[PDB]
Amino acid sequence: SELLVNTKSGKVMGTRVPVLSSHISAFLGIPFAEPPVGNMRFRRPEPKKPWSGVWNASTYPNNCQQYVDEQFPGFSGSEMWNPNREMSEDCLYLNIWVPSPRPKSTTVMVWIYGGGFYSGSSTLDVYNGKYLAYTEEVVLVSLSYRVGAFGFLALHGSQEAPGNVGLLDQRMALQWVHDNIQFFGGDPKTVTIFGESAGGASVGMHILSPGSRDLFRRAILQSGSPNCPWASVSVAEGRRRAVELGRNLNCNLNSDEELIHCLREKKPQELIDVEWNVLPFDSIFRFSFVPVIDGEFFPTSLESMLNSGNFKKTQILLGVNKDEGSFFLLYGAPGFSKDSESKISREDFMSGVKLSVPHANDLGLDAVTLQYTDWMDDNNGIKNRDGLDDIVGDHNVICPLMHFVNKYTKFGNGTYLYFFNHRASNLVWPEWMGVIHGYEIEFVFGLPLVKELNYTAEEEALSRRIMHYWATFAKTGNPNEPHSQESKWPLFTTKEQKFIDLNTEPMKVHQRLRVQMCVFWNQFLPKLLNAT
Ligand SMILES: *[C@@H]1O[C@H](CO)[C@@H](O)[C@H](O)[C@H]1NC(C)=O
Ligand SMILES: *[C@@H]1O[C@H](CO)[C@@H](O)[C@H](O)[C@H]1NC(C)=O
Ligand SMILES: C[C@@H](c1cccc(O)c1)N(C)C
Repeated sequence: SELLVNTKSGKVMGTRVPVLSSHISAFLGIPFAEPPVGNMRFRRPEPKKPWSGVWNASTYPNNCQQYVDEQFPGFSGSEMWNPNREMSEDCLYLNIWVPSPRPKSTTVMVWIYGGGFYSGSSTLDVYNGKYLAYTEEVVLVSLSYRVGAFGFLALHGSQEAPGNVGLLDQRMALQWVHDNIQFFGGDPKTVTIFGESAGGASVGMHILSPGSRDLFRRAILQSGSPNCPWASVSVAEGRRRAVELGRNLNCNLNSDEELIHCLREKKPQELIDVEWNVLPFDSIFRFSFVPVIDGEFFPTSLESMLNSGNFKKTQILLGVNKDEGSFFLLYGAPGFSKDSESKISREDFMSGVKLSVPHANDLGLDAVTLQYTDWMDDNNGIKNRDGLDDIVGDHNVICPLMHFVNKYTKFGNGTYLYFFNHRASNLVWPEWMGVIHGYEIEFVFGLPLVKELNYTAEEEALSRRIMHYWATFAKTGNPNEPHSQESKWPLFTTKEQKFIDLNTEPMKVHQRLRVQMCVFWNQFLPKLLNAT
């Protein structure tokens, strides 16, 4: 039966789901690792022991343990990201949407969700891959991994909690796709891993990690790169935060074994309840447990790797949104409210730049402010607000990505860059947040197609363009149709620096995406902070 597939791990029973008045197969909740429960907490992922009998892969699995967002109870704009499945440490599973009839060897796309490495679920609605699988005729796989301390606590040196296990969970899923996607009609030699936010950063991290390069063909990163200031930490920092977490639950801190044991005896929600008390600074866009530069998963500093071309060469398709910062200021910076225009004062503006650039000393905070302030109108609430919005976005998403892309292209086999700047017509967040972090996702997964979602005709059009770009890129290594009569997406070159818009208007090509502010963020401020 089309809904029955035999994989090296065992047989699997899927289900037929309806999609835009048609149907495709869906194998939901396939296990790709042994449940990281019990003494395996913090440990590296172990291969899911094969099973005999048919596995019911007709419904979604549990979502890993994670901090749920209760900032706006009932608000759909914030809960569409909260887990919609019973949380559980036993969450390592993957989902595959398969066209019908089943292909024989089509392009495959594995999706890695975002969430600041402390949250994320493959079962969210905007992550439903039936529309993409169906529309572009591709086998869509969305994996999952351990977020938070559960997947990132890092006591370097120990084998019980080495760290980066979350990324290992990911790789394990990628290996399972390499080894079995063929039985689902997928071409294991044409897998394109794509993610957003922490997911995009992850993608870049597999491109950098030798132990992963061999497991995928192409790569797509959205609103995030491996070198983002929040994506990784040093073993030292990671260790420090581990102890702090332990100290928060009154753990014996005499040895790693003493500490690790204590953390394993704590219920999941106990670690979650104090997770945020470990950060080193009062800051915005910073998460407790994230990938550490251990020397293993990451041979050396991400920068030297980038500089020495020590990374998988291939084609990549990445980009950012116009208002990345807005979401983190609403949640932490003083002055922003979900229900107001959030006009910011010079007092609060300053406080924002403080939270935004946590590692900066006074001179640094000064440089930033000077660089993002209209002194001919230093008291404009809208300016102070948007300026702050920009700061959070450039520093944390746009500029780090631009560094990456600039460093990669110099060794890559093709680079395509996009600047997504269309605000959905159905967005329920305040107008001031603009093109919000993670809202390009819905167009990538073609939600504008299903009418009951209330998108505009053009928005549906946009979705389809994107979906095709992504798919066509995954299949070929280029987002463009071989011979076409409509708009070429220029290749990004270290010389031209060309890039494109992604909105409901006629796409237009541009150059040097936010160079100005990124020469400051990537080249100046660093020098500044180091000299001082
Ligand atoms: C799992 O499969 C069983 C029969 O094999 C089916 O009745 C059930 O709906 C599926 N998922 C559920 C409800 O747990
Ligand atoms: C990609 O690699 C192929 C073969 O190695 C080469 O012919 C082509 O010019 C490369 N393209 C880019 C953009 O580097
Ligand atoms: C909170 C989170 C987020 C919020 C909204 C959409 C996303 O994809 C991710 N950041 C921190 C990674």
